[PDB]
Amino acid sequence: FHKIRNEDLIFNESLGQGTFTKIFKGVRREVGDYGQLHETEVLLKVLDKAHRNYSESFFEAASMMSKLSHKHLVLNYGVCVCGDENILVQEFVKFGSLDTYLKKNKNCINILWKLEVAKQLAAAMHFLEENTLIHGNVCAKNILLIREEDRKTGNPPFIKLSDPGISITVLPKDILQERIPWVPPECIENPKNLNLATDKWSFGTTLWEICSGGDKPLSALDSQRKLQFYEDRHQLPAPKAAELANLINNCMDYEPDHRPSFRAIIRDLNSL
Ligand SMILES: NC(=O)Nc1sc(-c2ccccc2)cc1C(N)=O
Repeated sequence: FHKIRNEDLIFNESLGQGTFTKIFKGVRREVGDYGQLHETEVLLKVLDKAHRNYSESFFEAASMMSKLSHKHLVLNYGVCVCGDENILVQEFVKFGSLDTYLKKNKNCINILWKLEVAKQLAAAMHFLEENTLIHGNVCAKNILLIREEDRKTGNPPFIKLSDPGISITVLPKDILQERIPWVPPECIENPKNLNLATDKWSFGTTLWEICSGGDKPLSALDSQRKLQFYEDRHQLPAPKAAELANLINNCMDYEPDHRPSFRAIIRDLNSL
């Protein structure tokens, strides 16, 4: 990672929290192309000092997103490790994360919007699958809306996939259980089972989010009941707008080897 000096970063408003992290809008002072000075809006992701022992996994998550370059993958600008800080500096996305956007805009998001976003997410995941690169935490909170839909210009929405955060392979078991049904059953059984098939299951859960207007699947179940949901081999209920429910369930296959390739997922989406 490129090293960014603390003196070149300004922290502004809080944008929320992730697992052992706090996120802020900020400004980065930098020399850009042609030697021009810029004050660039950035996303500042800060690892909690209490959890500094996760720094390796924290940065490895972002390293994963920068191994490859792709129009649907969030840009990392660098890191700031001055003083006692562990900070990831990323591109700032004006419209924020997709979970919040879905909850706030539930009434004006139709089937075609959901289908377009699903196709773009599947394109990003196909690129990762072709590169045999595991993401490990696909969810609407890790999808960023770059551009809103604009029917006046026919322009679709445009999304990017953000980094997965600290890996489920090192997180405490209680956090993994609270992350059911994004974390697949085989990873509840053994977090070292993390594999490309993991991301197919979590993609299914994320499509359910996209189709459910901000709702979180199984939110009414406490951790013990989420575990039993997997033990009883249940599937999620179909979203009220159920156009993608069969795809969701085919992706959330309890047999990892039976989950469809992202090429097949894309073909299915294109058939609708
Ligand atoms: N890369 C990036 O910008 N990530 C962003 S921006 C954002 C946001 C923006 C405006 C109002 C409220 C929240 C949230 C998050 C996130 N969860 O990552």
